[PDB]
Amino acid sequence: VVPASLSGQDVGSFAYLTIKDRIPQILTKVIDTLHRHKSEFFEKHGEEGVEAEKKAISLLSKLRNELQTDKPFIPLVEKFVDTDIWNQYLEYQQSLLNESDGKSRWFYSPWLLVECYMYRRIHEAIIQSPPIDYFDVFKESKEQNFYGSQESIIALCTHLQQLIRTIEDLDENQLKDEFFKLLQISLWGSLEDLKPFILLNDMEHLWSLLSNCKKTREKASATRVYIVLDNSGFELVTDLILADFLLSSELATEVHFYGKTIPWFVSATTIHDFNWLIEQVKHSNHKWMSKCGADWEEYIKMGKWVYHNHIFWTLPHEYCAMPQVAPDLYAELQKAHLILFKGDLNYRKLTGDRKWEFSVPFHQALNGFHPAPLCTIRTLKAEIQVGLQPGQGEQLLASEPSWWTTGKYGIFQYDGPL
Ligand SMILES: [Mg+2]
Repeated sequence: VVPASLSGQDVGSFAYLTIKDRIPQILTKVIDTLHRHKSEFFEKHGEEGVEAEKKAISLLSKLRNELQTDKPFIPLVEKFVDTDIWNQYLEYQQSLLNESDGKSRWFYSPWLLVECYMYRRIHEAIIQSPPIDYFDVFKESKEQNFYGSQESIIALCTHLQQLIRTIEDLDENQLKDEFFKLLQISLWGSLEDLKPFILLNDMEHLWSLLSNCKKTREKASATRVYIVLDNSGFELVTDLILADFLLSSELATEVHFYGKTIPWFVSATTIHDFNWLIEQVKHSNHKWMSKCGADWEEYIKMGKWVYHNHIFWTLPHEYCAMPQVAPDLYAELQKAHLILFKGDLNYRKLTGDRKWEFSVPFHQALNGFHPAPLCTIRTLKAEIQVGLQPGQGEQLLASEPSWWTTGKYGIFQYDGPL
């Protein structure tokens, strides 16, 4: 049995607040972005870039008004690789509603469906609008984040390369301390001052699993670490940096990355962001960024790093449906020795975005999804968190009602052996 989905039915919930005030703000910014790109669209495509820009804006304005007025969802129309799968899911989701529930709609349906539907409607508007059907309405924002974090990127790249020089000479506890440090940088995006906000910490399980694979690794056999990515800019750098350490420390022999097929939840990494960012680091004029960038493209060339694109990550489906909806992806995940899931949306999809009580075990919240040993590295931006000690979440709600939606708290929450 599984609890109800978080939704905008509870007018006191964060999902309500989010659908009511924040999703319209996202769409307005997107419309602004297309407006501000008029001149660029003209230079590159002539009058018809401008007509396409106006066409897309109208459609996104229609999409906003549906949200504002709680109109029922309509089917997806433009041909695309996941259009039919989407419509099947919508039909299935309507089937879950009884007569009294009416039709799937913005303020009634599961918050997870509501948000993923919205971004997929954004993408439909764009691909409906050639010749700008390539546009990434979030790319300007994602490139800005990279440019605004040059110092931290420089500092992290510098730290990593200093470490690489010495790495051979490290004691296994010294290596473990470096690994925990990089896991913490991967979580937060100073560490001693943030340590009180780690409310669940299974980093020891990550160490035990990986160091045993390393000790017992007989030659020509692989330790695969998969990273299911979240954001671009500095957050992706922290994940690239962690992956590099994983290889340089021989805790892994291959790292596999998964991103999003389409622009998603604003800042989430697509294949174009992944490649663009590694390019900028490689062709940086800073000594340690460039060396990192060269190493990373070299990793990709040798198959030590592999980037994967799969449609499932931009479907509305909970991860419990992956065996049936994307069996090839589940089968691939089963080749991992450890899967790291970054960020809040991955946590929501791993736990169904349901109203679990605080004490429910993570294993049970996963609702059958156990491809391989896995751990969610996540800052809390949603009203859901399982695996807590009794009274722990209750105490936080009483002391700061906002605690699990501000991104202030983080977890390393592991499912697997030991
Ligand atoms: Mg009905």
